[PDB]
Amino acid sequence: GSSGSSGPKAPVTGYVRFLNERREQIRTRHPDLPFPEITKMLGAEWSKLQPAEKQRYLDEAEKEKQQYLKELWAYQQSEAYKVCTESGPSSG
Repeated sequence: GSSGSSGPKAPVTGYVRFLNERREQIRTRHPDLPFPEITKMLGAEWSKLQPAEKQRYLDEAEKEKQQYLKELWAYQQSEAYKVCTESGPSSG
């Protein structure tokens, strides 16, 4: 399999991060509930979350983010980025 395309794979925010893992929990229980049927349920939880989990989740999406960030510019601005099987601009 191949991952990553047209730049770094934008990581899920802190609000979605929790929904990502949870999404599975539901699927197991309601294997019939579609996409726009499972998320609608989790959402409610996010609001009924604790002052320790909700806050953390948001933080967990901070450290990781950085990684992606650098994978957006640190890459775009690199010899490998310019150097390619193309033709045209050649030192004038």
